[PDB]
Amino acid sequence: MKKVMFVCKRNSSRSQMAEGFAKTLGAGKIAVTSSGLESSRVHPTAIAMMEEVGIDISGQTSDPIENFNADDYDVVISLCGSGVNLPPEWVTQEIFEDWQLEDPDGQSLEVFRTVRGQVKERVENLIAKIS
Repeated sequence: MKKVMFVCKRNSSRSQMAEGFAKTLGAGKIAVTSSGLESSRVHPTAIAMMEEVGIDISGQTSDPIENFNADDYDVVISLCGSGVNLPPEWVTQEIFEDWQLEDPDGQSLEVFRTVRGQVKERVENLIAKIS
C-alpha cells in the first residue's frame, strides 16, 4: 500500500497533526511514517488537543528520514517548502505536496482548533487524490 510521510525540518512546529490525521483518515488504505529532519517532539499542547480529536502525534519520534529510502515510499509532504534541507529523493516521489499550513506552537486555543480543521481538510484532499 501507499506509504506517506509528512516531514518538515524541526518538529516543535510543523510535522505534527498532519501525520496523525493521515493515520486516522487513511487507516487500512495507506501507511504513514513521519520520521523528520532536525526533529524533536511535537508541541506539548498539540498532543492534548490532538488527543481531544482522539489522535496521537507524540509517538512520531523515530529514526531521521535520512535513515530511510524514498523509493520504498509512495507519497511525501514537505509541509514548509520544497528544499526543506531535505534529500531530493523525498520530493521526487509519485506526488510532491507542501502547504502553508499554520501551526499552533505557543498560540491561543483558536489556532489549535483552526489547525485541526485545516489539517483534516489538507490530509483528506491528499488521501482523496492518492486513494
